[PDB]
Amino acid sequence: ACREWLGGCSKDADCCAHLECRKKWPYHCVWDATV
Repeated sequence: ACREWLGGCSKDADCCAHLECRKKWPYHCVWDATV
């Protein structure tokens, strides 16, 4: 359905959830910052 931690974010919101989009290509979802 969506990408999880270290998947492939297309949105900085969280792709799946509780995440953010890495600004480093290739963009993968990481745990926001210090969540």
